[PDB]
Amino acid sequence: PYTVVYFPVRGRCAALRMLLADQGQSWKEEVVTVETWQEGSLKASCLYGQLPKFQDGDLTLYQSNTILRHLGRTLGLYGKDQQEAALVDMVNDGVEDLRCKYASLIYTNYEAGKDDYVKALPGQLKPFETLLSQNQGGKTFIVGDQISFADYNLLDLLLIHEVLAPGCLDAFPLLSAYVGRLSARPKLKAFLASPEYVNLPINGNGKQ
Amino acid sequence: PPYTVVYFPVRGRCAALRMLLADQGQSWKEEVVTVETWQEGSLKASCLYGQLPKFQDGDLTLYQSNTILRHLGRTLGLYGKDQQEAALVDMVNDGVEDLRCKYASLIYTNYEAGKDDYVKALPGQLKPFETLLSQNQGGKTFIVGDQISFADYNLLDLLLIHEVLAPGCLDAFPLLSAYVGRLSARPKLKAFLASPEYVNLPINGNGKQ
Ligand SMILES: N[C@@H](CCC(=O)N[C@@H](CS)C(=O)NCC(=O)O)C(=O)O
Ligand SMILES: N[C@@H](CCC(=O)N[C@@H](CS)C(=O)NCC(=O)O)C(=O)O
Ligand SMILES: O=[N+]([O-])c1ccc(SCCCCCCO)c2nonc12
Ligand SMILES: O=[N+]([O-])c1ccc(SCCCCCCO)c2nonc12
Repeated sequence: PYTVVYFPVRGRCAALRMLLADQGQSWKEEVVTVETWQEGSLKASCLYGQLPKFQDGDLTLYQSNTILRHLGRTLGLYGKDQQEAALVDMVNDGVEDLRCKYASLIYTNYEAGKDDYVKALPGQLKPFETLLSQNQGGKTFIVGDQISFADYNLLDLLLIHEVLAPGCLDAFPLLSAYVGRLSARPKLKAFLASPEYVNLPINGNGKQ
Repeated sequence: PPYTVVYFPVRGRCAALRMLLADQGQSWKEEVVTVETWQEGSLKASCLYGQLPKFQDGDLTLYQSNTILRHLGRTLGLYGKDQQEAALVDMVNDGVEDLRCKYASLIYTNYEAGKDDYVKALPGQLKPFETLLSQNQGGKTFIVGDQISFADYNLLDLLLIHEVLAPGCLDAFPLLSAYVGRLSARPKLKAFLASPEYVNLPINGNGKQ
């Protein structure tokens, strides 16, 4: 069984939660309040002084993308071969890059930086549209014909950007259809509709 | 060679993967991209995320430095002995990437104003890797398990460039210090690090270090 240790926010656990839900995996949520975190003891015990912390039986992991890659590896969501595995990494690293830019905006420069960020957004999303266009016309997944951890990470990136800049996918038919298609997967649909997801803020500072 | 590295004339985000290839006795081609060629725009427009490095393994074209590291890691058997070790290797590399991003931000956006604060924060940033070494065979081997991983090469570069930025930063970290000496002494890697191919490239693209 799995345990997710995190703040009461979607943030960097959103993608891995979607993965677990869609894959019909059970997990426990250990919700850490800001007050508990500010006490200091849990933070000091964390490898890089940060969350998420993740438990897979006796194995304890840190780093959101390590968790995603671990679940991808152990559950067979990492491409069909080494070639696809490399492409999956390439997508995920791209998602991470834009997530970092997004987080920087949200937490450090929302008011002054939003206009420039949204203006630059089309150019940041186009690589993912291009990737879909080059994989079976964008009719399946981001890499190959089976779902990967990168799909869940990209899906979250796209969902949070729809909130930040409504209509940001309108120019991108493959990304638009991809979001709708993945979101309609029965277990994922149910999770995305649940208060467990809906009633958490996207970020920790009330900005989105 | 089956491998091609496409990059600016700098060490930067290719240093670790080059060390990996050299230490593993692999052949590769270097394709150098000048400031002018980059400013022209055509190569940049053709890159997936508009950035370098670009890497070729036969007809497989990759972008993203850590994607290249993981690809070489998997293919050359530098990704742990099993699934659990693979996760630990990823955990290390993600930590290295996190600090590398902070390093790059200092170098390229805020060197003069940010250096003092960065160097003050540095011991707290390096400590986790010392901790990991201490919990793995007393720090006498590698960062994860008893065989070298792509994370070792990435960590090694991170440590080398930080010793240039903050001389003596590893004085506080005996295991990290010995680790750098040990890995740097690996014969193929030692030869590569001493070679014009490595030495005559700057660490960064703006002449800061
Ligand atoms: N590279 C890390 C970063 C994790 C991170 O930024 N953690 C934040 C929340 S998403 C945190 O624990 N902030 C609290 C702190 O640093 O004190 C990952 O992917 O997990
Ligand atoms: N996430 C990327 C970052 C790549 C990157 O920041 N590339 C820089 C050189 S290291 C670049 O191409 N800058 C030129 C530009 O953006 O025009 C990776 O790991 O490869
Ligand atoms: O992915 N992030 O950069 C990130 C996620 C979540 C949060 S919310 C964490 C709330 C706990 C309070 C401590 C904030 O440093 C972040 N705060 O600064 N960067 C954050
Ligand atoms: O890893 N980096 O963030 C990074 C590496 C190398 C460089 S140097 C690239 C030189 C090309 C610049 C050409 C000027 O139009 C970085 N510049 O900004 N971030 C950089």
